[PDB]
Amino acid sequence: IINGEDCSPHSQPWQAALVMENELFCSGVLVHPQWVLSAAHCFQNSYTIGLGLHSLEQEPGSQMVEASLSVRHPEYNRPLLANDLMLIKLDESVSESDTIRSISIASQCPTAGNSCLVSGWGLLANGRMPTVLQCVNVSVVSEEVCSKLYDPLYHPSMFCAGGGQDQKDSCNGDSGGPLICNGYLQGLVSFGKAPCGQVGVPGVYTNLCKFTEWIEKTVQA
Ligand code: NI
Ligand code: NI
Repeated sequence: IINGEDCSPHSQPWQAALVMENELFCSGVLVHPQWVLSAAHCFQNSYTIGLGLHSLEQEPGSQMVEASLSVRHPEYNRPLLANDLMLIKLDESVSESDTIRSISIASQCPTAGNSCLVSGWGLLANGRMPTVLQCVNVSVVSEEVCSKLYDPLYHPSMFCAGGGQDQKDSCNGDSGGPLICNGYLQGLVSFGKAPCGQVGVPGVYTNLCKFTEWIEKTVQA
């Protein structure tokens, strides 16, 4: 996370850490006690998912869960970089707590100007990993602007957020992480232009308002 602050501990109880070989590579979002929503490009053959966390590895009530089952969106990367979402089925349901809670997905598609929140353990402005979960606010960008600077990769499965002079943005490690608007999960950290935090270049997020029916059906199967 670029230019953010240490999260107030367990303020984001839906944050799911995706680790392999004792190393974080992506994040995810708890949308159901046995289901984690993430970016399709965070796909792995098996998952080690950390819940109720703030530091990594340390915190009680925290759970480390196995996951051998995930479902990328059938149209992921068709066209290029589009439909970047997947669902992970936990081996065991999680018992929700105060530090582990689910969030619902926004029905309404994103609104230009809305100040939203994105969280993760991604790189900082200094280029080094944090020890504490990072939060930061970015504002949704109008479609015309989002469509024109990301031509020809712009797709309706995408919406832009951030790109302000405050240089607040998500980066490597934040992938698959949540974009919370108005208490609802509005998007997933998908991609941007390198480097992170460029003025005038908003981050691109998975437009979850377009997959509510796909997500539901996948969970019911
Ligand atoms: Ni704590
Ligand atoms: Ni990524």
